[PDB]
Amino acid sequence: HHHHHHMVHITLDRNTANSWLIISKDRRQVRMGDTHQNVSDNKERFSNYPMVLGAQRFSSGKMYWEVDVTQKEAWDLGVCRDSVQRKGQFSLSPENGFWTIWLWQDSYEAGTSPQTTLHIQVPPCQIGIFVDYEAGVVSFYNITDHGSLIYTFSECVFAGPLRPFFNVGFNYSGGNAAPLKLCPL
Ligand SMILES: C[C@@H](NS(C)(=O)=O)c1ccccc1Cl
Repeated sequence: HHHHHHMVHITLDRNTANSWLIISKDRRQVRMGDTHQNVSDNKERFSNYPMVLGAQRFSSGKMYWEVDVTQKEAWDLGVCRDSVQRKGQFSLSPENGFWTIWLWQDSYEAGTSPQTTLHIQVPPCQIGIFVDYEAGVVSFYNITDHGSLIYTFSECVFAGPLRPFFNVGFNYSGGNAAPLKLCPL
């Protein structure tokens, strides 16, 4: 791909984070804590899952960023509507306002309803995410494999401002403590 020139500097929004997340001082890294991180509750926080949003809101244009997923066993990445549900149980789908891919139990899948199997020959250590608001496109790229395409959601019905979306995943196994990191431009 040649989308690199639409690079945007994403930072994480502490106020949206699940209460067990630890966001770095620079707001560019997030990981699972081993307990509640001693914050007040609020209506923005994802309650059921280890999720957080970027601070940036996008309603037009072309945007690109990259995320480091090195040595994680489970995560979700993409974009979502600013108005997505925060509390209780929900599935990641375009009907619920999410355009995402994930790693879970040694397979990669796109968050369609029902989910779509991804075909990745080189397990990625860094993921590129491209959003074209006007075109209704969200695309995912394998930076480890020379930028190869992972998945394109097209005919997207955003229906509102978009936010970068992250899930560090559970760490029941003791093998998923590593952070998500926003990679430098
Ligand atoms: C299960 C728990 N911690 S962990 C490290 O994954 O065992 C958790 C932490 C944050 C949100 C939901 C849940 Cl369920």
